[PDB]
Amino acid sequence: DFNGKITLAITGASGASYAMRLIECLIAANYQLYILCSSAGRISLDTEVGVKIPSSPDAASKFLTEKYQAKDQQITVFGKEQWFSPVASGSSAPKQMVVCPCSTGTMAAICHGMSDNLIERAADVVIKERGQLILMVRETPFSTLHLQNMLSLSQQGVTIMPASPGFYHKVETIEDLIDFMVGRVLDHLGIEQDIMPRWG
Amino acid sequence: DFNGKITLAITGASGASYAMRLIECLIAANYQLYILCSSAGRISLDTEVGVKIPSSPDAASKFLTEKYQAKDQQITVFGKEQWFSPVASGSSAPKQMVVCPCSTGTMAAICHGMSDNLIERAADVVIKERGQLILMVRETPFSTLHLQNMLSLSQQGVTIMPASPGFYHKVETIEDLIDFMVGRVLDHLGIEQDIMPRWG
Amino acid sequence: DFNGKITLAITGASGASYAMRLIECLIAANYQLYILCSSAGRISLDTEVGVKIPSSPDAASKFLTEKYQAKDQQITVFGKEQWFSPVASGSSAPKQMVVCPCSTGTMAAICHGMSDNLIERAADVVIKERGQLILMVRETPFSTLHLQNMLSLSQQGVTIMPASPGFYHKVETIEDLIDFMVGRVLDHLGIEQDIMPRWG
Amino acid sequence: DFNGKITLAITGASGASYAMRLIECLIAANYQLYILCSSAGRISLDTEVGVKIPSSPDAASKFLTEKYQAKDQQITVFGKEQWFSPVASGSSAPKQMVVCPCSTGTMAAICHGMSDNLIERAADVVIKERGQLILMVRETPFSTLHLQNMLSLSQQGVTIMPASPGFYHKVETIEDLIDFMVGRVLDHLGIEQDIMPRWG
Amino acid sequence: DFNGKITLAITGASGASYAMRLIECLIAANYQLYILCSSAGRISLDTEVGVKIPSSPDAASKFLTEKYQAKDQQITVFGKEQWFSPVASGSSAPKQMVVCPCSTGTMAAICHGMSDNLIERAADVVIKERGQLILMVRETPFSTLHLQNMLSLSQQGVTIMPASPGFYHKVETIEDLIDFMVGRVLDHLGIEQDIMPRWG
Amino acid sequence: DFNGKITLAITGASGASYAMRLIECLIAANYQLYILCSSAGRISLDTEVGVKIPSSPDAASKFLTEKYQAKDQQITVFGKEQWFSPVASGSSAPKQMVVCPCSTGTMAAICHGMSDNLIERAADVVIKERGQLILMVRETPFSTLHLQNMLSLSQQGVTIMPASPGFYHKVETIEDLIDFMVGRVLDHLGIEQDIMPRWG
Amino acid sequence: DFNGKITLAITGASGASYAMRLIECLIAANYQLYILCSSAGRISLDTEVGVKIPSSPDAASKFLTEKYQAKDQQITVFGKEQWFSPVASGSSAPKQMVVCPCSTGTMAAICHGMSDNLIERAADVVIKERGQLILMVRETPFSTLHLQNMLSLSQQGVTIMPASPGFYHKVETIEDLIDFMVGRVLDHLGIEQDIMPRWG
Amino acid sequence: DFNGKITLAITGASGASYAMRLIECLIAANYQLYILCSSAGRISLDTEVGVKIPSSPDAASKFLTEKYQAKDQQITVFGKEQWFSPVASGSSAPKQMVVCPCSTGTMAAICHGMSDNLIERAADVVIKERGQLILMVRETPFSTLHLQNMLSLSQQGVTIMPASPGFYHKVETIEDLIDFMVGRVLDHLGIEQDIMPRWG
Amino acid sequence: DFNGKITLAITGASGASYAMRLIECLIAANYQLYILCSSAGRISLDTEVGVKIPSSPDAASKFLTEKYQAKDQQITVFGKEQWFSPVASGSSAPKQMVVCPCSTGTMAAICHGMSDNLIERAADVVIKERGQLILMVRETPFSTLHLQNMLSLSQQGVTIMPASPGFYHKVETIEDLIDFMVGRVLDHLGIEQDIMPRWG
Amino acid sequence: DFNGKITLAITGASGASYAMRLIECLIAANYQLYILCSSAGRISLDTEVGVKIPSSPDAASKFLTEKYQAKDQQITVFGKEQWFSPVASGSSAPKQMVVCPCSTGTMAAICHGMSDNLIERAADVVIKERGQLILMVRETPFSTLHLQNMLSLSQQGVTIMPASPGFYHKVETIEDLIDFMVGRVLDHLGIEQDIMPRWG
Repeated sequence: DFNGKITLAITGASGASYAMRLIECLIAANYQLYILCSSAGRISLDTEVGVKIPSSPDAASKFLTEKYQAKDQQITVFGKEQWFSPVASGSSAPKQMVVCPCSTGTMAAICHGMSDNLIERAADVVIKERGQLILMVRETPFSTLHLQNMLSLSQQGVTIMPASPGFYHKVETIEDLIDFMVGRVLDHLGIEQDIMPRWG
Repeated sequence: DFNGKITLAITGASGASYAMRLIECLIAANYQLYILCSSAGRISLDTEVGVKIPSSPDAASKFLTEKYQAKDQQITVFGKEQWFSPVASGSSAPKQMVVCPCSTGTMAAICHGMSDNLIERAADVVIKERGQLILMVRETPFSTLHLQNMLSLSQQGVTIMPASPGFYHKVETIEDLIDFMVGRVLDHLGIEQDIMPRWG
Repeated sequence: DFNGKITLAITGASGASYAMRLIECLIAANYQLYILCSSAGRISLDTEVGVKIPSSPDAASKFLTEKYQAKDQQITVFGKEQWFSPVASGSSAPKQMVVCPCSTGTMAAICHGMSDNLIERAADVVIKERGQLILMVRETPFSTLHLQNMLSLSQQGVTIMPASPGFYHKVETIEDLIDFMVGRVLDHLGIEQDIMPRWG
Repeated sequence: DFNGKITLAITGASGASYAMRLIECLIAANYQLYILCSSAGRISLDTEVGVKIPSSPDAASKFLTEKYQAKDQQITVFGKEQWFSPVASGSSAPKQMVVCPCSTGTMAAICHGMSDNLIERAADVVIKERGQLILMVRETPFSTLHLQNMLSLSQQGVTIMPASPGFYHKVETIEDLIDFMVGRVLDHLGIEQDIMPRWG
Repeated sequence: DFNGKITLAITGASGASYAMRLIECLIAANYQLYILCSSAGRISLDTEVGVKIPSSPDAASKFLTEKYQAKDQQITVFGKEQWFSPVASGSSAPKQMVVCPCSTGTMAAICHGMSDNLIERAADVVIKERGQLILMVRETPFSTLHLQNMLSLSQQGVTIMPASPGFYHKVETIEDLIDFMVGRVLDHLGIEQDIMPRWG
Repeated sequence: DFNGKITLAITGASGASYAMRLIECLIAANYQLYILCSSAGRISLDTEVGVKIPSSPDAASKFLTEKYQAKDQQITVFGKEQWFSPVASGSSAPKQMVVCPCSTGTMAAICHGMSDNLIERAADVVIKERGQLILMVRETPFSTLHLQNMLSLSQQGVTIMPASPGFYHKVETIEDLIDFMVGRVLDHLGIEQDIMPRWG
Repeated sequence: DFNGKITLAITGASGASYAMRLIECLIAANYQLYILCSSAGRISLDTEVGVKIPSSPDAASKFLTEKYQAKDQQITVFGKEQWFSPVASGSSAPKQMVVCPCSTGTMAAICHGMSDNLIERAADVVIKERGQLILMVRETPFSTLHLQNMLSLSQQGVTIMPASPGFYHKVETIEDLIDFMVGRVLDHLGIEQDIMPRWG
Repeated sequence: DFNGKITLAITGASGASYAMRLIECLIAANYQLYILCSSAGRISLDTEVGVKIPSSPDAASKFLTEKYQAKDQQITVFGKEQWFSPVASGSSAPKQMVVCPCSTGTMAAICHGMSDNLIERAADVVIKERGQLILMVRETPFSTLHLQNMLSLSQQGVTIMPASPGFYHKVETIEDLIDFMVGRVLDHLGIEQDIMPRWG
Repeated sequence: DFNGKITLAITGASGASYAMRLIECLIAANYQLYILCSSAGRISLDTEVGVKIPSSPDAASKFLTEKYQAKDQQITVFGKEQWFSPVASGSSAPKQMVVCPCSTGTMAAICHGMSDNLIERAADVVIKERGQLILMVRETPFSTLHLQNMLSLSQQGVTIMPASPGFYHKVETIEDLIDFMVGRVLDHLGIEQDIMPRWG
Repeated sequence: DFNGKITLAITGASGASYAMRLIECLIAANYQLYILCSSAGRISLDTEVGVKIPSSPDAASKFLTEKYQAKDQQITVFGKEQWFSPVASGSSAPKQMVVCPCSTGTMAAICHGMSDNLIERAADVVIKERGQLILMVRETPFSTLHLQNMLSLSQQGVTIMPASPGFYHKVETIEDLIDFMVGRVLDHLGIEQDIMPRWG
């Protein structure tokens, strides 16, 4: 008895911390998560935050389940070519999906409809079902070609959310900046920011 | 005998720290600066970082000169409607200009050619002279209309550089993230990153 | 314990009566209102309907509160440059906003992302959050440039609702025509037309 | 010896009163009128204002002639498929045509060149002769597709005049609002507003 | 008993002399003028040609009336926010308007429909009434964004007339070059060049 | 040992004086010039400024060499169909070319890639090599079709520089206006304005 | 044993003679014809050339069969709403269709995919099967909207063939002008012009 | 004392008879004509109708003057490169110009702004002055590229009038078909069809 | 009794050898050729391969006939302004045309519909008849404007075939590279590569 | 102490010889090279020119170093998924990159921002840093879709340089044709052609 199901995709764009905080807040918000991680996403998590997700999808699910202390079936990891997954079909796919962080190469593939891996096929499905797809892009600067990619998607209802946190405080901390972006994701997903737990 | 002249514009987009670090690095790089600050830019600097720029352009120049310990004529502040300034003419305007941070409302005015204040007129001049204009946008998400604004400018040679720093370290610090963006500005300006001084 | 929060903006386009009836119906529907009025909006209200809104935002809130007999905190007026207001941030801004009536100059500024006053910044925020923005345009004829403005916004999900009431009765009255437009606003906002009170 | 010839088309868009006042003012201005009324236009006139135009074009001409007390040949009604009419040819068609009110379905047909009835063929002719076609649209809101229709026509020189009267008075009356729109039609047609007669 | 009414707007684009000669020729042609001058327009007139227009609209009207020796009511100056002026309404606005000279920032505002001052609202009105608006642009070079602005307006029937006089003589004089542009304005307005008086 | 090589093209657009002053300043700046003159360019030079360029390219080179007192090989004129010239090849063509003045017919041919004479082929070459092409257009008004031509070229990196000099002085002289445009050309070419010699 | 099957549609555009000569030449070329005639097409044939096609499709087939002396099954007329006809299906429809003459209203319907009668559905079918559709337009002038219609179709492979015969002779005759257009149709259909029989 | 001045251009598109009838009707209507004929136009007139226009512009003027019995100065022929002609300047050029007939190659040059001969420069001038240019195109079929050419011009206010006469009679004659097109030209020029003289 | 008729055009783009090999293979394939050569095409043939085509079209036909040993009427050369040629009419023009090699200036003229010489008129004819036009472009790099030219033509069915031979062998020879391109032309023309004769 | 750093990418498009000559000339010009080779690039080098690059990046660097006799660190090969390479970051990536030869599939991926291998990520980086990317395309013909790809990139500043060498000599050799293209690459890179060594 979860409050919703969300697809979470993690790519390699140097914003692993955002992804990890997102998952924590979504677990606390009592949502069911289907988690997809690219090759580069996995390696980013290790390098940036020391989280070593097993490549085996079963052992990966168990791993995140214990990390975050999640409920039975609350977290399921699917593999990069596991095309039988619920996220690959209009029928069983969550109506909300976040790509956090999102590389411009993945964003481009999504823009053009390439569907060369599970992340890209899941996004394609959310778009054809007129669901809610949030791409938390992490790249700078933005070339002309990537703005044309972004513009396309945006016109088609996808939320382009660059990881560009504001500095709203007098002494800013890395936790404020991560939460700035994560609370705005939750805001877009319709989930209350009051459920976000303490960092300490 | 400075190495170059650059126009620096500061708007209110919650990224004051980036602007302050930029100025420091540009002073250290031995460039001449012409500094423009919007109303909201001034108030942002006070709130976010406790820098209280006098509104008087003369007293403002002196103020930043002492703050950063700059050379005679190294820093000159111009006022929001001082249309006689060197930045308002093709003849005397620096060929490089950075807007750091850049609100989307200022970016929109620049995109459409509005020139309603000195920041917008200076940008307009850099664009017609086919100079180098770098807009360090700080906003999220990016609406469709603002991506169309960004795309226009980008197609016209303006560098759209969202303030989206990468997390390249194992324990990230607010100084790494500021420098991530500032070193990339300097990279685009053709200035060596080796001149950036210590934070302590 | 209100049923919702809505932003109401009033510009000068000669349709003050529509705005005044809207507010009445929204108060009766038990919504919380954040009210923005441009310079020309204020002067329009005086000329067209003899409503003299104090320019002071506090005294303006009190004034409308007594006029319409609203609940504590049910009506708050914000000032044209009060950038700290809840409507200027994605986090705290109502997800529904109506501009009633809407000048084409304000509509143009919104279309292009100009954000030169609080009305324009509030609209910009509703659009980037993919909220519901209803512009009740009052202008005729519609130039080519203003149709391109309207078309842009419409494509981006904004409801362009010209103040073009139908004549559905045998003896039409000015109250029928105002309500024609106001009931259609309420229809779009998802509020029941049965709550609209008697004119007498 | 009339001052001009104008084509007047009436569709069903709930603005019959505007059409009836227009005809009165044009008769008083001493113009020759060729009147076209769609099926829905006829039924609108009955419902909204109790004017029962005979479907027979001859008896319809006589009827309006007596209603408005017009001069011999001052008013001629043509039928929905009478393709031999002067309005269906470049040679004999008035150079000014007003569609009052104008449904969006008729406007769409005109935009796309469909010419499926006499109204649409007459408009097509005014457009190819680079005459003056005024469409007094009565619809709200304006969908995206209908703004693209409007924009096309406007770019091609057609005057899109939504029936969106302004409230310029202290106690507005239904007669002021009708005249607001009708005087603006006359303004566009180059006819003096001083000839508009009293309502009483 | 004047031959016509024209709106004349003067902006700051360094072409004050053209404006002053235009007014002289239009007075001599016996037209009624409504004159609008921006802030920068006023300061340009002082600097470039020593004409010090009082900012008070009444004293400004009187001033130009005596300067040029014009007939009662032949010249009326309106103020930058006097929104009750005849030029701000479709009903009473001249069907011909010249902006001489025209800054690109004003041209941009007109292109996008901004209407932030009386000049921009007057232009907006001429465009929606399908009048004749002549923009005598004075700027070089023309950026890409400003050509897109110009192209829009031109497509919408506005005459883009850069102040680019030809050198048609063997010894050219500053008076020949001013008249080159002014006679071409008069040519577009349908006024005879034979009425232009002697410079001496 | 010249400081650079530039291609200079002269067309018939009534701005011969600008061309003649340009050449003088470029000779003084110690650049090597390759000069192209159209049929109408030659006749313009005679009529407007009494410079009678021999049509023979050899005698034309000698002629300008003596006129301006240039160094051996400093000035070479090529003929309208001499397709073996260095300006007709990517390999040997200067990377900077100015068309001064530039007719709209030549500009159109350049925009569309027509290459029907040497001027048009030289421009085509500068554009494909991504060199610097400056078109000093002299025409007014600018039709819609010519703005589309200009816009194309501008988007493709060509500097559209209408001959629209500003009036920056209190008593303007024809020499100030010529230099206004010529100093701005030199500004774009990266050549110091301090080298421009006295007129007397 | 015919050489091919062609669909022939006749609309009302005042070019009945062309249609009648086409049919004659196609019968002589030994093609099988499926003939469609609109309401206005039928009336045009009577008025312009005294050919009174019965509205009954069976009696119409017999009628044309005797007129032109055609072979059993060589000519079959289908009715305006007979949706079971072979021309309404991809499977059984001729791959070549000519609309001769073609009204702009029919052309518009075809351009937009309206399929409101058999002519329009047959054309729609030829286009989706990537067959050969030839529209012999007869209209002048061509409005902007109708050129956009024509351009669309042309881009999509439809042959826009205005009935604009050339005057290639010294004494031109109405028969030369009809044949000019008909021989060019046959040229496009791949049928030899040598089979066209004598007029006398 | 003529009623107007018109520019008439004749190209080679096989419609010489139309041109010759036009001139006759315009002479009878008492207009002043400036006549331009291309190389191919001249040869077309000889071949198609036995009119041998001398290539010398003076002897050509005299020739047409006697042919049509025109008044002193009523007909003046200008030569293909006589750039001093009144039709080559905004100041002295007729505001109405007809190209009859018009080749698609000339139309293309006009569309793109090429101005390679006097016909093309005259058209360019009418377009920049926002005059009335009527192109009586004679070509079939219309390729895609030529419809894009036509569409451009049409959007820019040029009347594309293919030589596609209707068959409005029971026995059509070559004179009816020529007049069909010529009366429609006169209709567009605002000249009464009653002045067209007898053929016999 | 030839197998087909093809139009071959040779321009100056430094690829004369390709043209000469093409002709040889087409003669061997037993096709009838109509050969067009521009001014620059002729000079290219002399310089690059020592083939001196007489400018006289009759002597040129005879010359190529003997060179290649062709059959009576197998090769006919037409002159650059011989407008009576079969290639200038829809009726008699080959349905296949190759421009080998093709300059970008000729390609541009074809793209825009200029038809200023016989090559350009022949191409225009193949395009309007929806024939097969193959442009073997020889230019590098490809500017933006020339890619827009190429893209247009390609979209309109023209085969853009840059002369970019592949290196498919271990020791490549100039004959392999010529044939690479020529066999691909023949492939597109539907002619068997087995008929290509030995080089020796 | 090299003169510059360049990224060289080799794909499979049958132009291996060009790549090998490029490397030689760049080594001789004393530039530092970072070399990327696709799977198909490697196999092309073996087949076409017998160069067997080891797939191991270290052994590949050593191999090319000895082949060309390069200086320590002068040549470094990176592997197809080695994402830590200097070419994958804005900070350390050469500002000049050549893809020689370039397949259309790689070009398409670059156009759309796909970044699926190191070549595509390196190009993406040069484009976002507004560096110099030269694509030496080798393909014929160019489909419509690939011209749209090329056009995009070109508009965004990428140099599309088809491998289309000119035949500038009397007896052409395969070495002349390779150098034609390689000298033009060096020309674009700003490197002197005088440093290119002898083939023998």
